[PDB]
Amino acid sequence: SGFRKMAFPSGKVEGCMVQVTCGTTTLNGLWLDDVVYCPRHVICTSEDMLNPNYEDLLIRKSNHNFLVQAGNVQLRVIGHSMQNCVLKLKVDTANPKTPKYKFVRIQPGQTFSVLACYNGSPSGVYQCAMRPNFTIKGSFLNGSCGSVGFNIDYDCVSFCYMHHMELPTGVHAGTDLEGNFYGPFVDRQTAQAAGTDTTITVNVLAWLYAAVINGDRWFLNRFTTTLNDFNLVAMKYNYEPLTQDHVDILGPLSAQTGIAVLDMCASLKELLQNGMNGRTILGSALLEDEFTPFDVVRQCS
Amino acid sequence: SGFRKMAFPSGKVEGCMVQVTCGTTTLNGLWLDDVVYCPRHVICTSEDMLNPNYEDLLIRKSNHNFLVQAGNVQLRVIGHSMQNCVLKLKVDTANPKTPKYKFVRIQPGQTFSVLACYNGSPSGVYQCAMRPNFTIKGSFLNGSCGSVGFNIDYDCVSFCYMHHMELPTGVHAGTDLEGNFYGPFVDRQTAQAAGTDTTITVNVLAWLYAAVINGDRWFLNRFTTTLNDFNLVAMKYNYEPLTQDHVDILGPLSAQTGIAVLDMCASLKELLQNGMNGRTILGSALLEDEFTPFDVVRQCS
Ligand SMILES: *[C@@](O)(C(N)=O)[C@H](C[C@H]1CCNC1=O)NC(=O)[C@@H]1[C@@H]2[C@H](CN1C(=O)[C@@H](NC(=O)NC(C)(C)C)C(C)(C)C)C2(C)C
Ligand SMILES: *[C@@](O)(C(N)=O)[C@H](C[C@H]1CCNC1=O)NC(=O)[C@@H]1[C@@H]2[C@H](CN1C(=O)[C@@H](NC(=O)NC(C)(C)C)C(C)(C)C)C2(C)C
Ligand SMILES: [Cl-]
Ligand SMILES: [Cl-]
Ligand code: NA
Ligand code: NA
Ligand code: NA
Ligand code: NA
Repeated sequence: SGFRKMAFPSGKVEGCMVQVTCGTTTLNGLWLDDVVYCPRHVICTSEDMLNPNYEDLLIRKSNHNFLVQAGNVQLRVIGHSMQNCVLKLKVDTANPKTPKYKFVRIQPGQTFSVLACYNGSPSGVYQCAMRPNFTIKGSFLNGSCGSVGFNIDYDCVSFCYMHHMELPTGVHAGTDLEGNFYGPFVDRQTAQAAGTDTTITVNVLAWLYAAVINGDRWFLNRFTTTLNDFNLVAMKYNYEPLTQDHVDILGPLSAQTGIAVLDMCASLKELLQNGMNGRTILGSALLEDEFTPFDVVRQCS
Repeated sequence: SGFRKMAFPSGKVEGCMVQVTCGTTTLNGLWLDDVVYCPRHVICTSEDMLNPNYEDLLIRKSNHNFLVQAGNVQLRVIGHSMQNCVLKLKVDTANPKTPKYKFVRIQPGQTFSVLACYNGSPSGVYQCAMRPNFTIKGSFLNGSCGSVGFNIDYDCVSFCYMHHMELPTGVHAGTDLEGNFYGPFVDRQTAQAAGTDTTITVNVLAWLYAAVINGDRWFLNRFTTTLNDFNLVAMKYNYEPLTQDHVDILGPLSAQTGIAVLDMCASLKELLQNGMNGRTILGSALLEDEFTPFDVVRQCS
């Protein structure tokens, strides 16, 4: 049946993206009800961003400084406030294409679909994990700020990410829709380091079930281990500790394949000590850690 | 700025997906104007599919055998015809969410976004290449038939794939919207083999430019080669021959990075003869061949 990195359909989110412009600076906004959310550095010049004072910059702006465009339709801004690092523009018209939506803050390890946008126009959609060090390995050009990360539960859009900035080596940082950064980052153009990144162990295990579901069985061994013995080896290879909550959450996949989680931990223990000896798993020469159990159940059922 | 496998936003296509049911058998349809396109084996029982006679099966059906559902709204079928392996249901209502659309037949090597659907409901979106042997490495469960492949040019949806069936090892086959199979395949449940798959050389080269754009330079060498010398080595590793049309098409990327195509061919020649000596390129331990030049320009500009 096959296994691909797969994103949520982007339609409901597409109908929310607008272009916010303040002077020269123009980026993307999320239009929900009568509010446009965007990163607050839309009110900066290239120089302000080297060491901004957003409060100072925003007092100086009036409602009229803000050009919001939804297609060929302008939008009268009739208010503005700043929630942490996001800007909130009250507008005369409520968005008729506003879906049921929630704002959530995701945990490191959870995945989400990025709708990458330029000039308030949907360009493309891909899947990302929130890394342990609170970065994402996205793909963002200049103009992509405002682009959002989301998940869908049935009809409800769970917005969890808005893109702000890029760190050394094409890794990325942003906020929830409360305007709170993920990780210890600030919307200021000064040297900031990420913190070492770990491998999301529960996610690798989820992917090995995907592999088995799909007929890749070669790594399966006749052993189990204890959580304790497994975590002593994993710690050495910079894998996250596997908790009992991780085991419980892997339950469905264990049930779908009839392979106990501690048997699959036996397989992973061996792959870390020996590598793959020139062997692939779902076509990858590396262990893949950006598929959650919830992603695997979804796509393999 | 980063480099991810990225799909077109799926909104315009989302508004076209319906559920077609004939007896027990129910799959997805594409609703465009007053026509619903779906795979023709919707009129089969599990047993008919072992050796169908579609003409015989379809004569027996009347317009009323066909249940088309668009949300909670049924749709009066008022006609039916069969174009090769696709079924065309004329319906009383033209789809108001019908985008500008084209039907195109893609070449092996070209990429497209799959909108994977179950019960006429968009489930997820991913990117695929048409392989040299006219298969795709998709992810499709039972119920996914009718799901479509597309590209977007500005406002125009270029529909090129409709999913029919799965071959040995989670590879997939389908038709254009004329109902013509890609590859030598038939919509019948009997043993069929794929034909050996080659590596899309021009696509690997496109991806190496992506790598260089993104700061992965380690494989860059001080050599050029001739097309001829390169194709003599590539032929041995089951890489497609690189044509002058391939070189011409790589032009923009060569221009964006100031690396001649025959210099990058010098790099690739070395990677095939030596492998990567435990080195990654954009995080991959393998050479990636499912990004077209047109995909790389897009995402790296
Ligand atoms: C901005 O949001 C936009 N309108 O697109 C933009 C996003 C993209 C620029 C290129 N890649 C992107 O992700 N964000 C910025 O330009 C932010 C903005 C100003 C600097 N900045 C950056 O992303 C810089 N990174 C940076 O300073 N990194 C450190 C690790 C902090 C040194 C830049 C050098 C431009 C990529 C703020 C307000 C942070
Ligand atoms: C069908 O379109 C649907 N309603 O979902 C379905 C698609 C998915 C089944 C599982 N994976 C899919 O991609 N297609 C079929 O069931 C088609 C259908 C009947 C058999 N068939 C298959 O895909 C089979 N493959 C097959 O027979 N492969 C050979 C190489 C030809 C032996 C099956 C064994 C069910 C996966 C036709 C009309 C071909
Ligand atoms: Cl993928
Ligand atoms: Cl990817
Ligand atoms: Na103000
Ligand atoms: Na105000
Ligand atoms: Na008939
Ligand atoms: Na008829």
